[PDB]
Formats: sequence, C-alpha cells, structure tokens
Amino acid sequence: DFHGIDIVINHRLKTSKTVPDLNNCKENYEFLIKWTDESHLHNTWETYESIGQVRGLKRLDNY
DNA sequence: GCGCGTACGTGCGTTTAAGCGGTGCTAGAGCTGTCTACGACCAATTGAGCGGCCTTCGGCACCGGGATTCTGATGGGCGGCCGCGTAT
Repeated sequence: DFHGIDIVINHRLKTSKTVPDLNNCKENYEFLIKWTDESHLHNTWETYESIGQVRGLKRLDNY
C-alpha cells in the first residue's frame, strides 16, 4: 500500500569528467523511477532531493 | 554498582543453491548353490605354570685408624718490690 521505489526504467541528465560520483548523479542526472504498487505508465523522472526519504533506495544506488 | 564501548540481533534487499519430482543407468547388495577346508570333540601324553618357600650380591649411608696440628704447665735470667733490718 506504500508508495515506494520498485525498479529503475531509464536514465538521463538533469543539468544541461574522469568519473562522476554520487553527487554528480544527484545534481547532474535524473533517473526514471518506477514506483511499486502502480503500473509502469506512472514512471516519473526523480532523483534524491525531489522525493526525500522513500521506501527502497539501495536499488537505485546499485543501478 | 556503574559506566563505557561495541558487538551482535533485527531488518530489507539482493542473491545464491536447496529441495522437488522426472528420467536413466548400472553397481553393488542379496540371494542362491555347490565344495571343502578348519574348528569342534574325544583321546593320552607331557611340561608350563602356580603355590611355597627362602637367595645372594651390590648400593645407600653410616664408619675406622694413623699421622699431625694446636693448646697448656714449665723455667732460667734480667728487672723491679720499696720496705723491714742489722751495724757503726
């Protein structure tokens, strides 16, 4: 019944180097996240500072 | 008792491999069947084994005889006693 992160769909950049770290992935890339308990038609391009603390976060870290 | 520290329990997510029932294959247990070697049994003779009884040399620790070293009464000779004592 909770509105958490299920799987990851697509990924792109948000703001239009040798190795981008997690900070560059936060303030430089947006990711299409599929939410649990919901169809795949409600995929939204979200990051970390736009959703806050949500259920399930290690999957997007590994991806 | 108390206080500091941290490691181990509880959670979620990721991940890895047990358990399920499906088939195939043949090895190794179990059965089976004939022979005969090896163990039980009975016999008769013999000495290893047990009770009965007292053995001898070597090793621990107490011992043995003879020369030699240290302590004690002995003794003439050089000195000191100053105080009673006989002679003029």
